[PDB]
Amino acid sequence: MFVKKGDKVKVITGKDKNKEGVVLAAFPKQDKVIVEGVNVVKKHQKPNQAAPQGGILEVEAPIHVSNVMVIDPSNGEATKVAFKEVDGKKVRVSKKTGEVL
RNA sequence: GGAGCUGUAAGUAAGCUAUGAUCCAGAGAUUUCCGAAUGGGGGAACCCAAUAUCUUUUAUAGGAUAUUACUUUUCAGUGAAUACAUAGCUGAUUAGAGGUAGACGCAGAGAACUGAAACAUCUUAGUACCUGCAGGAAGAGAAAGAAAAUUCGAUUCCCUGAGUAGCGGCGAGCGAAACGGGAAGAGCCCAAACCAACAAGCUUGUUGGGGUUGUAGGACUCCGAUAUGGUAGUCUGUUAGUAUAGUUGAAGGAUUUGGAAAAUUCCGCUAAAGAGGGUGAAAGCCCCGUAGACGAAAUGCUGACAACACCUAGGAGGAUCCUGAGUACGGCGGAACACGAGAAAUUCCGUCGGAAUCCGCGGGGACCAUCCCGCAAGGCUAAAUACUCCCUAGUGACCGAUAGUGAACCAGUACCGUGAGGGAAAGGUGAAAAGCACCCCGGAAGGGGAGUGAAAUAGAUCCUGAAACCGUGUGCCUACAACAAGUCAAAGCUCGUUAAUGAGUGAUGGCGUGCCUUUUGUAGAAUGAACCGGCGAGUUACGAUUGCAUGCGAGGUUAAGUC
RNA sequence: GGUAGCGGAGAAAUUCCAAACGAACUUGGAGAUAGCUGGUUCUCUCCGAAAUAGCUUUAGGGCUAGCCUCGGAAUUGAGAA
RNA sequence: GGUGUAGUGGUAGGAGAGCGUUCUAAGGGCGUUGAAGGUCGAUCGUGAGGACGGCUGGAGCGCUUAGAAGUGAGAAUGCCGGUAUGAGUAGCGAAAGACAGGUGAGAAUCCUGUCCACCGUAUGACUAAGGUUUCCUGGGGAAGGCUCGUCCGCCCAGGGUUAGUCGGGACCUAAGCCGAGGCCGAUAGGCGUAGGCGAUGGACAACAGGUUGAUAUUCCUGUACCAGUUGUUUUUGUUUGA
RNA sequence: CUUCUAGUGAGAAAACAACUGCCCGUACCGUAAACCGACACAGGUAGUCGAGGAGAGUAUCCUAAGGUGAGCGAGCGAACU
RNA sequence: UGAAAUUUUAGUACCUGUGAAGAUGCAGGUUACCCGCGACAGGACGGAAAGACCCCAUGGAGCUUUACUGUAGUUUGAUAU
Ligand SMILES: [K+]
Ligand SMILES: [K+]
Ligand SMILES: [K+]
Ligand SMILES: [K+]
Ligand SMILES: [K+]
Ligand SMILES: [K+]
Ligand SMILES: [K+]
Ligand SMILES: [K+]
Ligand SMILES: [K+]
Ligand SMILES: [K+]
Ligand SMILES: [K+]
Ligand SMILES: [K+]
Ligand SMILES: [K+]
Ligand SMILES: [K+]
Ligand SMILES: [K+]
Ligand SMILES: [K+]
Ligand SMILES: [K+]
Ligand SMILES: [K+]
Ligand SMILES: [K+]
Ligand SMILES: [K+]
Ligand SMILES: [K+]
Ligand SMILES: [K+]
Ligand SMILES: [K+]
Ligand SMILES: [K+]
Ligand SMILES: [K+]
Ligand SMILES: [K+]
Ligand SMILES: [K+]
Ligand SMILES: [K+]
Ligand SMILES: [K+]
Ligand SMILES: [K+]
Ligand SMILES: [K+]
Ligand SMILES: [K+]
Ligand SMILES: [Mg+2]
Ligand SMILES: [Mg+2]
Ligand SMILES: [Mg+2]
Ligand SMILES: [Mg+2]
Ligand SMILES: [Mg+2]
Ligand SMILES: [Mg+2]
Ligand SMILES: [Mg+2]
Ligand SMILES: [Mg+2]
Ligand SMILES: [Mg+2]
Ligand SMILES: [Mg+2]
Ligand SMILES: [Mg+2]
Ligand SMILES: [Mg+2]
Ligand SMILES: [Mg+2]
Ligand SMILES: [Mg+2]
Ligand SMILES: [Mg+2]
Ligand SMILES: [Mg+2]
Ligand SMILES: [Mg+2]
Ligand SMILES: [Mg+2]
Ligand SMILES: [Mg+2]
Ligand SMILES: [Mg+2]
Ligand SMILES: [Mg+2]
Ligand SMILES: [Mg+2]
Ligand SMILES: [Mg+2]
Ligand SMILES: [Mg+2]
Ligand SMILES: [Mg+2]
Ligand SMILES: [Mg+2]
Ligand SMILES: [Mg+2]
Ligand SMILES: [Mg+2]
Ligand SMILES: [Mg+2]
Ligand SMILES: [Mg+2]
Ligand SMILES: [Mg+2]
Ligand SMILES: [Mg+2]
Ligand SMILES: [Mg+2]
Ligand SMILES: [Mg+2]
Ligand SMILES: [Mg+2]
Ligand SMILES: [Mg+2]
Ligand SMILES: [Mg+2]
Ligand SMILES: [Mg+2]
Ligand SMILES: [Mg+2]
Repeated sequence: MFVKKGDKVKVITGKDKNKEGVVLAAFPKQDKVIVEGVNVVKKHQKPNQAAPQGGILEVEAPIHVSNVMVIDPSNGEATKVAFKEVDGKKVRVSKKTGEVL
């Protein structure tokens, strides 16, 4: 996928539109990704999970990769990603600015 | 290729990964046992060996490795009745077995139902089935031809000839070929005569040279040339390309509704990319892609180049020699030719008889003569043609879960049968499991809250949720009535609609024997339907003919085929 | 263990051959053939029969004619009462 | 378009004109401000049929023109599915059970006890075939059990089959079968010699007791036997040679 | 298996000690609810043992060892079968 | 605990008559308050089996013979070996 673990991304669709967070986990096979503080769900968990209350836990659920855009670290704004080889190494490049990664 | 990964498949647990994992492509290694199965056996996936080497034990037992089936080819050694020998036996060597792709090809053998309105000739049909052999194609193929326009010049396939010529209990039916137009195109090798070498027993076998034909050719004898061209040869190299992974690949933000925007509105932007797919609803500009550009370490495949290899001669004379024998052909009996013995050619098989050979031979649909055409009894040969089990990329006025493959799902499965064999049913929560923590009744199941969700009457028998069938509640009617159940008339009561000279129910009165099929005639005591739902029957191809329509009109029109 | 369907076996009954044997079972030819029975799905408008003759291995089938329907041509109008 | 005249039952069947369904093309549209579909309504047309509104539903679908058909079902003792009727009816598959206690949410049906009753050339004890885990232990009550079930030959989880001597193989053969060469035959193959396979037969060394929840001539105890190897000792033969 | 020689032969035999001896089956049901009958089916299923009194007896009745009370019951005590 | 055959929908009387000639359903008259339970079997030409008897089809099959046409075998001759 064009987005990678640890990236800073902006949500461009969904209830969490315009939010921005770091990518916590990536699932290329599902073409999905998890962004901290994005698409949080209340989950009714029995206490069988080493938590002696079970409770209603809060966890981020994956969102489709197409619904996020990588944040330009140099500019702080979301942008599309091109691929340019720099000094013999292929890297991602911001189409808005040209900055790497 | 660059960040996750340890399948479906969650879960725990333990781990791997920028020292580049998982993943993708080429090559390679390992690849238990059964299975042609092949050391022997055997009720497949098991059992028991011999030989040689190694290994465990003090040693026997035990373990590993290698070889050991049958037949064919070749060689060698041994070796009977029997003397020589052969046969047998031993060893080595060589190449076969079996399966497929339910397809396509060739051949052996080869039905019946059916049609003929019966049936035997005939037709179904040389089809179905069985068997052998194959190749990527096969088969055919280089004239003892087609013709008689005078010519053509291997074969195959297509259009046409033509439903014609013909065949046929002259019935039912079967049914050509040549000419013409096209796809593709290619020609070559022996036997023989003759010469040389070799061995034996002047000829007689092997090898080599020579020769490959019908306007006759070759040998042979003279001359002159030792060239000119070609190939349907090679794991020979070089080169180019291509197949099998990949890389790159433009352009959008807000606004309104909404859980969610791609939808609406407003302004923009890209296009060699507005094919398509996905994304929380319908996206040219979010993602995967698309147009375009680029890319191969390794192995295949193709084409070119070279290399090697192999074919390649002209003219003149005939005196003689050669030019495919148990063959051609004939009788008899069958069969194939559209042609069923018919006047019957031509071709093939079985049996018997049985030629000529260049002044020769065969054919031109009995046969003879003339003329014309050709030269059998030897072999090989690419392309055009046939088919798709498979792999890749696509396409569809093709199906959309009773459809479409039997099989969208762990299907040739479950199940049935001794066996061959027969053969199902079964797709959909939600955008996302966020798959209902906690509480209450209950032993649980299952519910009621409370929560998740936009929606839970989307709660896993989960999208939608029809009808039959069942049940609850009730507006009206019903216990003196004989009812194909309705229809026409109608009081009463109840209710207020697509606002219509309304709706529901209905005491009571009149009339009135279902639907379908098949019948002269059916309410029929003739037939069929238990009910509901789904599925379920004049279609297509090629021809004939008529109507209608269009174009052209004494003209009309192309078929195959090429782009 | 042997005998297999154009067959086997039969102290013989058409008796048995995997719960139906005057010719087993399965697959294929195959969608056998059926002058026979059954079924054949929407609507309205115009018109509207026949159950007869002849022949038929023909009689509950078929063919021609007769009767119906649609289109067309032409007439010194030929039809009906 | 108007007036007039006439006509307008109908099976087989002929002619004409239309409705509706799926899909294709073009144009023009409609849809999370809710499509298709479902359901209700007292709506429109001459007919097949067409709208409109409410509710349900949640993503596709009309309209006009033309085109193509797997294009219309009520019947085929049609096929498949579902559900009725008979009907809370037949049946619940040879026979003896009773009570007390226990367990349990729950007991005629499970466990224990007592009495009673049944079989006893069997309904007892061994075994071959066959079945193939049904055996034991601990749980369970969804489904199966013709009732019930706390229970089971059911379901879940673990566990269980110990051989020189028993049966079979490393032993033998009968019938039958296979069959090197071979004989025969359109193909395929048929038959068959040597040689093998093949028991239901022949040959062959261990028995008693004990032990577990489940195995026992298998494990253990005791005492044996059969075949063989190494070693020690004592014998005796070394080629007129055991 | 026992003999006979043919062949083969330098080592054999006895006692004792120690040691070796492979593969498959082994559960369970088995005149049945576990097999064949679609069923937890009144049928079929080879062989062995199969006691006592009376008795010829494995007949018959009642019993031993041992096993079992049959997988719907409770009432009532009509017709009819 | 829990089926089945059957089943066009049924609010499912009698007599006489009528009718495809043997009516629960049609005509006339008569009878009959509504719903059941236990019994019987006259009818629903009751259910079950597309009658086997009879006829028909230019159907099938098995069998017979001095039906027709063939044919395996058997035999005889010519001919090849
Ligand atoms: K084998
Ligand atoms: K194929
Ligand atoms: K025939
Ligand atoms: K006929
Ligand atoms: K060829
Ligand atoms: K023709
Ligand atoms: K005829
Ligand atoms: K030459
Ligand atoms: K998106
Ligand atoms: K798109
Ligand atoms: K290459
Ligand atoms: K002929
Ligand atoms: K010629
Ligand atoms: K829903
Ligand atoms: K009601
Ligand atoms: K009335
Ligand atoms: K009848
Ligand atoms: K008999
Ligand atoms: K039906
Ligand atoms: K029922
Ligand atoms: K009922
Ligand atoms: K238990
Ligand atoms: K034995
Ligand atoms: K045992
Ligand atoms: K006695
Ligand atoms: K006794
Ligand atoms: K019981
Ligand atoms: K009683
Ligand atoms: K009685
Ligand atoms: K009648
Ligand atoms: K009766
Ligand atoms: K018969
Ligand atoms: Mg083997
Ligand atoms: Mg016929
Ligand atoms: Mg090949
Ligand atoms: Mg792009
Ligand atoms: Mg936009
Ligand atoms: Mg012929
Ligand atoms: Mg001849
Ligand atoms: Mg000739
Ligand atoms: Mg002539
Ligand atoms: Mg000539
Ligand atoms: Mg070719
Ligand atoms: Mg569906
Ligand atoms: Mg299907
Ligand atoms: Mg709903
Ligand atoms: Mg639903
Ligand atoms: Mg009265
Ligand atoms: Mg009253
Ligand atoms: Mg009649
Ligand atoms: Mg009926
Ligand atoms: Mg008789
Ligand atoms: Mg029988
Ligand atoms: Mg046929
Ligand atoms: Mg639709
Ligand atoms: Mg249809
Ligand atoms: Mg129906
Ligand atoms: Mg009753
Ligand atoms: Mg009982
Ligand atoms: Mg007795
Ligand atoms: Mg048990
Ligand atoms: Mg237990
Ligand atoms: Mg029960
Ligand atoms: Mg043999
Ligand atoms: Mg035991
Ligand atoms: Mg035992
Ligand atoms: Mg009368
Ligand atoms: Mg009467
Ligand atoms: Mg009436
Ligand atoms: Mg009857
Ligand atoms: Mg009949």
